[PDB]
Amino acid sequence: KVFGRCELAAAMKRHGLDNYRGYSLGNWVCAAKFESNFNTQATNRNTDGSTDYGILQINSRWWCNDGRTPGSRNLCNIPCSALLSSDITASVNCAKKIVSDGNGMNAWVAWRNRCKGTDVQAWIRGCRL
Repeated sequence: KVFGRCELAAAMKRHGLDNYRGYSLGNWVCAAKFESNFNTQATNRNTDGSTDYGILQINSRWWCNDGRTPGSRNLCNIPCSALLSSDITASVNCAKKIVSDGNGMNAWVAWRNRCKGTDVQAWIRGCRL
């Protein structure tokens, strides 16, 4: 599924991401835009054999198990395919564990590179939340 900006903002809010661990809703919508461009089915292979999955591009080396990644830790305890669902629940539950890991949202390079320090509130303006 390709989410529209406001539709995603609404869904992440309902799933409790607004201000979770100190990050306002806009950070999350911004990270999804530059990570996957709002697509639940995006995937990306890396040089180390891992793959990034779904709307928040969660990596198979530390977080989910895809059965083909050397060094897998599966810290969210979930199959990587559950993160490609049109329902963002599994991705949100795992994102919550990743951000509690001590490095906040720096876990997402696109957030780091394109959202951190900008007016992330731009991402939720115009939406009826």
